[PDB]
Amino acid sequence: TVGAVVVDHEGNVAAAVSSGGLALKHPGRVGQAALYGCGCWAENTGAHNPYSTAVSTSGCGEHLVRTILARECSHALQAEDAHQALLETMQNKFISSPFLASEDGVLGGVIVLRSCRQTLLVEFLWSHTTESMCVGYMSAQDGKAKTHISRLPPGAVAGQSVAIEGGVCRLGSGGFVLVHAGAGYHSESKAKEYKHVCKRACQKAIEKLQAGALATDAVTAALVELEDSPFTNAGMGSNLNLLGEIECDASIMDGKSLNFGAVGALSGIKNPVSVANRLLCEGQKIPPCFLVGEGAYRWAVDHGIPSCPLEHHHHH
Amino acid sequence: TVGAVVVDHEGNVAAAVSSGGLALKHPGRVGQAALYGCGCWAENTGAHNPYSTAVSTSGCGEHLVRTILARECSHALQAEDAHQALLETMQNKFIGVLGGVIVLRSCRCQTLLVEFLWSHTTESMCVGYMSAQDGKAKTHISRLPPGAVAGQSVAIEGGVCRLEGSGSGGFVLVHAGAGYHSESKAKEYKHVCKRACQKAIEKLQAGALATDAVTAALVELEDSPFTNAGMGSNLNLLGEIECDASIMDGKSLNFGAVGALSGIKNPVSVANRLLCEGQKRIPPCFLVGEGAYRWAVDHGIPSC
Ligand SMILES: [Cl-]
Ligand SMILES: [Cl-]
Ligand SMILES: [Cl-]
Ligand SMILES: [Cl-]
Ligand code: NA
Ligand code: NA
Repeated sequence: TVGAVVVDHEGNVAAAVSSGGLALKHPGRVGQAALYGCGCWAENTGAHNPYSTAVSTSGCGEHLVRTILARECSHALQAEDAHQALLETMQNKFISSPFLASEDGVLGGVIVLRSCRQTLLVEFLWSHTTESMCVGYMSAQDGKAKTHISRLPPGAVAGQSVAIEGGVCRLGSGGFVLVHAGAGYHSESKAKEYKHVCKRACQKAIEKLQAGALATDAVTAALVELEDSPFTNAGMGSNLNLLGEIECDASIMDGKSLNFGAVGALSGIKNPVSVANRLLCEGQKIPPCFLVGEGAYRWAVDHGIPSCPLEHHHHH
Repeated sequence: TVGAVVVDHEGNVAAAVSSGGLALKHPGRVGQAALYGCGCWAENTGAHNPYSTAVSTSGCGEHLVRTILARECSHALQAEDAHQALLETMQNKFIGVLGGVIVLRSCRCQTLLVEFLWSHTTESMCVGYMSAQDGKAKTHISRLPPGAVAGQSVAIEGGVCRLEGSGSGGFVLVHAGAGYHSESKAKEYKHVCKRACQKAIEKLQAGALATDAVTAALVELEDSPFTNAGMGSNLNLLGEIECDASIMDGKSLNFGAVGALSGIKNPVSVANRLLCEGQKRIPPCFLVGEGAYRWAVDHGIPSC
């Protein structure tokens, strides 16, 4: 699973998530990366909301769904202390959720940012209960993406302990991006590989922002790079399902409009996040926000999103 | 859309929802009746939840901004005044957007105090309800007041039911749709709600789980050609039926759901079967499309 969160120079936030789901899953199984409130969340400051907040999740899909973690994190981040709010959410609303009390271990990760105001104060954090999680972050002013394999400390137990880190950033046409390329066990073997795709994904988002793009288009450009890595379980290289076929989940949310787009069980499209973003975009102009399976493919093709008919399945 | 909520004689709750979705929708469009937290919710009392609560919602395709409706109603119903809490929630969310909800919350006092409500901003909503003690299902057509504008006002009514003895009883509240008022189809909506409640109670009285009872209710509601669910669902853009359904169990908190399901007579039966198998890698809780069809047939669920 891959994800990204973006804030532009005005405090407009966006979030997206893309995944290939569980290996050998039954055909048509849709997971967290497609589900409203679960895979990602983005919400600009407003009446109640003193902060703009963006969240993207990773790890065990079912664990993330049952606790609606992305939205839960965004609501907790309206509290004054962001570090403490996220840590308590991960401990109490995730690991200790009654919705997961049957589970022997709760496995998940999250990336967040929140901003508030002509200076923009961005706080960004990542937290995970998996052994590790690869992140990358970049601001348009620092102009050099930083990547980091966050690991659980010695003595921690994967699925029972929480790791959490983060930082702060004061920001024209700039902005800030944080991405992740998977939360689970890691191998030092392809650790530089995850770090490299995270760096490139940050650079693409930053370049989009520096060209005047909307937050949603910049977060989508980040996820396109993350998907395209043959090493990530999203887009190309997604785990194969029980029938040895590709079925992708992806979604995106805009903090300003609160509009949402999502695809589930999608095969034959190179970049699932692009269909999610096109659904969100076309929906701003009763438009659909969530398409699955055969109809999602046909809708993507009809809108000129690059396809792979040889990778598309349509069983009877 | 059709939905039902149930509480068994022990205070266990369940909820389910089933819909054909939006007429002429693009193929593969999945709506709220399939989405966790959105179409239905069921949660027994717990360390923060003083009431066992169950919620089923009905929408007219216009899904709401920053809204996970069934779960949000369940959380709001932890306040002391349930009527005010549902009213505030409907107002702060819908008021315009068209939709409706049925809810119940129970608590142990051994006796069970069950409060049940329905609320809509559509012109009308048909509901039915029944306790195992009384033995006669009651059906009713809820209307906006004279002079109200759909999407600019909220109707809300409900009742209170006391169950006791802890035999094999319970309570069920169903709805057959929130939408435009049809004087002509009113009798048919009331009759299917009647049959749905009776099936739900028959299950409870046989000792069944609350999820089996709420499934039996929705099977009846689905089968009516008048409901936009199962048989008679709105046809999509290509002239085909694609169904969404889900179900939640308040005791285990488990969940099952299908979206864009074609070719299966009773979608809620697949959602319930996904939940039941989950009770035993975590099994899938949400299947869509052809994979959902194949899974249903592979599990002996009748196709049409
Ligand atoms: Cl599976
Ligand atoms: Cl990955
Ligand atoms: Cl549509
Ligand atoms: Cl209906
Ligand atoms: Na990939
Ligand atoms: Na029907």
